Amino acid sequence: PKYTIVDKETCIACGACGAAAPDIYDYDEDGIAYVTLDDNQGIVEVPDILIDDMMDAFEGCPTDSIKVADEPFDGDPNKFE
Ligand code: SF4
Repeated sequence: PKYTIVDKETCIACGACGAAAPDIYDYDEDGIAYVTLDDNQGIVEVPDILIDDMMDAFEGCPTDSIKVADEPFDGDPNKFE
């Protein structure tokens, strides 16, 4: 299974991830990216049909703020860092 989350401290709100994977990433009230699947908690398995879009967003994030793992983040974008 794959999980994903945005590090809100490092996101620079550059527009890339919503363009790459709009069914995974959008922008909060402040304009900062977040994962819509689970409100940035890193607890909903990414649907099969969205995995390729996830990969595009992951590689295309300039600050490496988008995280991907085989394990839930449960609210901590830095669980694996
Ligand atoms: S691609 Fe990365 S830095 Fe740009 S808005 Fe998305 S999470 Fe933030």
